[PDB]
Order: sequence, then C-alpha cells, then structure tokens
Amino acid sequence: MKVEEILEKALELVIPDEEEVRKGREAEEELRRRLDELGVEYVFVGSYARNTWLKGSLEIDVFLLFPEEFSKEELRERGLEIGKAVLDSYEIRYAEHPYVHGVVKGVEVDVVPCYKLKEPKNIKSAVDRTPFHHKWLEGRIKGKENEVRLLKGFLKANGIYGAEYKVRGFSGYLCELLIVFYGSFLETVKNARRWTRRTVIDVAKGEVRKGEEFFVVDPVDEKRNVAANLSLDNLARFVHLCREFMEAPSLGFFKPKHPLEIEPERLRKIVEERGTAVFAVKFRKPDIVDDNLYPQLERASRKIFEFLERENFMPLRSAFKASEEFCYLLFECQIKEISRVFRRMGPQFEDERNVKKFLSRNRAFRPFIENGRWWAFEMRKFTTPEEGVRSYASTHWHTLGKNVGESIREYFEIISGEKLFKEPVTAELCEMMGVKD
RNA sequence: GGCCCGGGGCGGUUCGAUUCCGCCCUGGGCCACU
Repeated sequence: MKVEEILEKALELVIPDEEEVRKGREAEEELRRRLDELGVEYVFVGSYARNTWLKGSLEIDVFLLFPEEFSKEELRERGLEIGKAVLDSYEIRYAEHPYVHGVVKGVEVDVVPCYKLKEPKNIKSAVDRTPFHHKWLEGRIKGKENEVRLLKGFLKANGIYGAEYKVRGFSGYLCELLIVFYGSFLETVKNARRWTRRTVIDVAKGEVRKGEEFFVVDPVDEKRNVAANLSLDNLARFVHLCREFMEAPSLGFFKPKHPLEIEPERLRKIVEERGTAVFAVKFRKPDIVDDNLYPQLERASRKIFEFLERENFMPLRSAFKASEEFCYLLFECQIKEISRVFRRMGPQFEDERNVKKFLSRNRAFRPFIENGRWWAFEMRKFTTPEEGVRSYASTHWHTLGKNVGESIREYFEIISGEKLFKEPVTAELCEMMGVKD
C-alpha cells in the first residue's frame, strides 16, 4: 500500500490471461489466412494489433485498404463482400459509413473499409485517419502495453473509460497518447493531479501549455483534440481520483464498485429527511442507439431543469436513466409548493406612458409602488414542481430532443413517492442525492 | 442525433424584447459510433 505493490497486483486485473491471448492469436492467424486466400490488402489496427487491449475486451479490427480513387459505394459494397466471405457470422453495422462486424473462431471482429492514402491530408472520413493513428502508435507504445492497460483498467473501474456519449470519458487512443507522453501509468497519474480545464497536451511537441480548454492534440493532425469528448466534470473526477490514489494507493481503484442496491423503504425515509420534491418524467425510449439517445436525454433533462429554476422551484440536481422499456428524467427540488401569487416588476414611476399601460391590465390585486417603481401581484398557473413540468413537457415537447421529444409528445407521466421508488431508478436517485454508506 | 458560431422569417409572454419562452427556412464549424 505502496504504489508499486498495488500496480503489480493490478496488472492481474488488466492484462489478458494466456487463454484469452491464445484465443485471439489463433483468430488472427485464421483471419489472415482467409483474407490471403482472397488476396485482400488489409491492416490490423486497434488495441489488439498493439497488444494493449484490456482483459475481457478482446476484439480484432481489420481495416481494408482501398485505392484513393474508388467511390464511397465501391468500398461499402466490396467491404461487405469480404467481411461476408471471411467471417464465421456477420452483421452489418453503421456509423460515419457502414461496415461489417462478426466473429471468427469465437472472437469479435470488425471489418472496416477505408481508403489507403499517404499523408493525413486528403482524409475523407475518420476511418481513414485510423491507419495513421496506428502507425504513429505502433513503434512508440511498444513495451508500454501494460501501462496502457493499467490506465484503461483504472478509468473503466471508475466509469470514465470510453469516449462515447454514454460516458464522455477517455478514448482508448487517448490513453495510449498519454502513456507515450508520460511514459507510464504512474507518471500519467502523478502529473494529471496538476491538470486544469485549460491544460493542453501536445504529444508531437512533447509539450504542455495553457490553452482555452482541455486539449490533447492529435500527433496526426494538430487541429484535432483527442480528448474532445471528455466532459468537464469527468476531467475533474479523473484529476481528483489521481490525487486520492497517490495519497492512498489501493487495489480498489481498479475493481468496479458494487451497484450497492438500496431498499426503497430507506430511500423513502431519506427523501423525507431532505424534505424535497423528488419526481421523474417517464416516457418510452425511442428506438435509437445510445449515441443519439443520451445526448437527447441530457438536453431534455437540462431544459426541464432550467424551467424549474426560472419558475423558482429551486432544483438541486437532475439525472436520467434508460431501460429497455422506458426513459426517466429525475429531479429534486427544494420547493414542494409555492404560493399562487408572485410579484411582477413594473416601470419606474416617472414613466407615465408605461405606467398607464402597466395599470391598464386588469388584475385581482391592485399594484403598488416600492423604491420608485410599480409592482403588481400576479397569479401562477401552477404551484408545484410536478405541475409545472407537466405543463412544460406537454407544450415544449419539441425542444427536448428530436426523438425524446417526439416520444414525450405521444406519452409521458410524472411519478413521485412510493410509486417512484418502485421504478428502476433507485440507484440514479441515490447518486443524485449523495446518499452514502 | 447533440454541441458551438451566423444569418432570414415568425408565434407567445411582457409596461417595454434584438435581448425572456419557443417555432419554421437557412450558411459554416465540431463531437460520438467504425
């Protein structure tokens, strides 16, 4: 409980055992043969090609190199023919461009078509940049593969390992650039403790500077930020995590935390103690990939949060959860109920025109003067957070994300109390309210 | 699909909106999947 001690024991969790290695090697062997019998020009890339893949994440990436002149359609058609002839089982997949995923001797394989080019310039799509990323990394990360694995294991165990929207963490590529930069997991963790939201790490220049945002420049393109999708808060969590690790090394930082399920009854009591209004907007999950849905859940969540603050319900925090079946937007407010009346600021007394206009409005309670200007008492259409949101969501469904909104437009409800504690959101609620133990 | 910058139109709210809440056209940049 020295560092060195823990890291040795940690390699145990991050490095693939001999069976997983062999299993992959054997598949690479077969995959090459099958590809050669067809005489296809390919190149293995990704963490597998560079022996940096984390334990239990064995997947082989094979990029097909096509002449700079082929049409985008040739690549897809030809790419599909090859993946389809070479894989034990396949399944077309999509993204920037379509490609084929599948299996071979029991291991996940991605057969991706891209253009074979020289010089990062003339890149038509991200998939074309991948080969250069691989070439830059292959000779430089050799020997530090386990350092990469410790870093990956660390991030994964703390819920910030991938760069996709459901996570907004650190991509695999980013991890390797960091190891290349600092030389090891420890040096990376030691220095990350000094990272700021203004830090800029330029790998190719072997330099660190102050910029306008956290930026890790791509060795293959200076203009690209490899950490582009690492959220501000996730950056912070990492920095904090490193400080804590160096202050008290523990194998715990590499072991996923137990969901720590709680009994709803206890949750009910805690919410009672807090005296807040806790509720959730429930609707049906649109049939879209997490990549389109999560940013939508974030938007919808925010727009409602903002509605809650300007409408003065004093929201504390918000959260959200997606199930196979529905999606939940969670909220906690300090105000369970507010009065019907509120005061509206009017014009300064000297402004006769607007004053006369301001008094023309027929109201229930007769305006008054205070510190030089007129004020009027007004009445709200709703006096509870749940009421406001029911109103907001029913009329502002369109500003809650193209799909999420369209779904809420056809059906939503607000849940609170016992009926809420029964939904698959109890874990998100504890996290949101800082429940501990 | 989401986010950033910019234009052309509107609706609602308000004493008063370019400036609050939103809606259509629309130009550029960027992010995630591969």
